[PDB]
Amino acid sequence: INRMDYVEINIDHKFHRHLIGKSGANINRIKDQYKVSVRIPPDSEKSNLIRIEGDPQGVQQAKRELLELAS
Repeated sequence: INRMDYVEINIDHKFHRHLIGKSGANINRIKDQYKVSVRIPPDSEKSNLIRIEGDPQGVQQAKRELLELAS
């Protein structure tokens, strides 16, 4: 019960690098701000897809927040 909720955002453009910033930082901003687990998967070819997983609404909030703001 409770487990951990996850979701993948269909990304493509240079979102990862932009998000991770220098060497990955934003991933922590949300992971802490939204108490979620946002991770940027490297090595891409055709399409991109970030992995987001948390528990409370935070995971779904940060998820949609990225797909929209993608800050």
